[PDB]
Amino acid sequence: RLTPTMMLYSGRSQDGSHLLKSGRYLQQELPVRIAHRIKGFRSLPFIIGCNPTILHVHELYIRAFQKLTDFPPIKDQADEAQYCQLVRQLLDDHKDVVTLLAEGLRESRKHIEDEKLVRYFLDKTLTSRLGIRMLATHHLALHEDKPDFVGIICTRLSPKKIIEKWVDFARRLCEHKYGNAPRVRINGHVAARFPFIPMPLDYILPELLKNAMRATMESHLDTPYNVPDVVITIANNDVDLIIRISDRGGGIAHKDLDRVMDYGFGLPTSRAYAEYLGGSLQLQSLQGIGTDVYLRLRHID
Amino acid sequence: RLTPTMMLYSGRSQDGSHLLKSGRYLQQELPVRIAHRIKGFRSLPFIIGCNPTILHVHELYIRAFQKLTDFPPIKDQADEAQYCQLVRQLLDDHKDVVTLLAEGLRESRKHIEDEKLVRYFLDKTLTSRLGIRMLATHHLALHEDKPDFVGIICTRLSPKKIIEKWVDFARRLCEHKYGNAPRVRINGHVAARFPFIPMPLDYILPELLKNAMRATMESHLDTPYNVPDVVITIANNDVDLIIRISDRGGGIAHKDLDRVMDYGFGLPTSRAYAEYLGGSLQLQSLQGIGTDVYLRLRHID
Ligand SMILES: O=C(O)CCCc1ccccc1
Ligand SMILES: O=C(O)CCCc1ccccc1
Repeated sequence: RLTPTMMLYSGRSQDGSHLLKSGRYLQQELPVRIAHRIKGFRSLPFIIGCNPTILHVHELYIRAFQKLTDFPPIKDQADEAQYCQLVRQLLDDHKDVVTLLAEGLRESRKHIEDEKLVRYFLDKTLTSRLGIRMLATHHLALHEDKPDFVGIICTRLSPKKIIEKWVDFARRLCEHKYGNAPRVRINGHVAARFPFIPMPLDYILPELLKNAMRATMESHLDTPYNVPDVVITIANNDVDLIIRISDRGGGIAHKDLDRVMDYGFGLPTSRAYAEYLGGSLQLQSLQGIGTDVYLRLRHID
Repeated sequence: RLTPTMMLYSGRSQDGSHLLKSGRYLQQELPVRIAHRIKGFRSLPFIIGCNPTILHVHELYIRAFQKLTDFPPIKDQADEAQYCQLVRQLLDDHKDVVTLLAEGLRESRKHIEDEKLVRYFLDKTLTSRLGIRMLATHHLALHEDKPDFVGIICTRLSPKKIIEKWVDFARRLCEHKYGNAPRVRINGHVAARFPFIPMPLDYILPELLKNAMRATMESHLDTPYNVPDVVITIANNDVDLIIRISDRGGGIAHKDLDRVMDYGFGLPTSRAYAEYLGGSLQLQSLQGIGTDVYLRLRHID
């Protein structure tokens, strides 16, 4: 049910009176959360906030906020229904945002004086963005009749099965560039099943696997046909879920340790999403051997 | 040669004129470093600093400082020689100190109001103590004719060989209580050899192995004859040395995470020695599976 500063509705109605309360809530919350993001764009240093791409994303939000406010209060099913259509448009229009931001800010490196100030902007924007798209997709999900799912929430989610999905996805991206990809072994609580929201995992994991596999391959150019396995370990307790990802790609060099976590661009975002959801994302480099990555995600309650 | 706030002499003389400079330095430095420790005892909260055991250790230092100052300047070989005899007495008299402290402070738990204040006292005392005993033993070591050793410094130290020593030591302590002990496998840079000082390792390692083995055994009471291996990984680069110690003893429970690193009593001391020498000691608990421990030690220069 609950989430940081927001609620994901666990409710059921044969007549769909839950979709009213859900949408009624969404229409109260969404505009507020968007507005907070607009203050954040306004607070940007002039020099940066002026860069056209940043300025475009800035506009997108103003547009979204207009559209949401303009939409009239929901008093019946048909309202809610057409509301869903908006949320769909919005989700599609903002789908490339994180990319735009990245380039908006890449163009804008030189004029960057205070780093902490932007890293904060990004964290607050990218994560606050997540929460929005989660809350939105949860709602749309309430219309689906999918089994084992209350909204976007799995009732019986297997960490193993979902890691495997992202593995095949990552193996493929990888094989294509290097001709091979490291075998991936998974141990620990591989039979674990429990209520959870795939969405966060759906961003983060392919990030970590892409790295694990990239580093592994990049360090064995001589023997791409025989590379050390990527070892994933799952630990499920009553507090949170840990997923450790071990690679043997010589680890992140000492100098790069600072630079790697700061905003190639995928780890800092993953750390942010993790912290946002009451979890974390820690690194252990073993220079000369490999890297171990620890992702913790709080259990839902 | 160098060390934090102190120098370990790399020098050679057929006539032993190095033992003069060495001792001349020791006799300048030792009294200063002891005096700093006495200010630390004086700064203790009255209530604690009054506890007889703390008071005894307090006295020991005053005694040591007397003895060192009283000893007359070294102008010849025979001076230095009898100086060595003092340092030997001192090293023996202060050998049980860390234990005394621990009990001095255990008796004194109730009257503890500011924790950070004592944890700091301990870190500064135990580590500053290390440096003293290192500097002292280095000197005495300069008299030995041992090959591959300049003082207490190994010229060709194998992390593997030294871990193995502490493993056999830990296996034994362990087998005695549980009847078995986990096999220990070592990977990574197992052929690494390089200049180093065994001493720090000689404290720390048996600590970590004792834990790795304790946890492993304590979690497999049903099958002590078949327990998951302890996996040690060595990573040697040009900056520092990493030793990772992985166990499968279900890890440190969430609640205990805070308590475990604070002053059973062996980890906090190990973290302190590590930091002191420009290294660190990090933990990764995987609740339900095990713990991974990362020890970094700067390379000598
Ligand atoms: O996703 C973003 O970039 C910002 C959110 C846009 C949006 C709002 C409400 C519902 C759906 C989407
Ligand atoms: O070891 C301690 O507890 C404090 C050091 C005592 C000592 C001083 C000089 C040389 C040898 C020993």
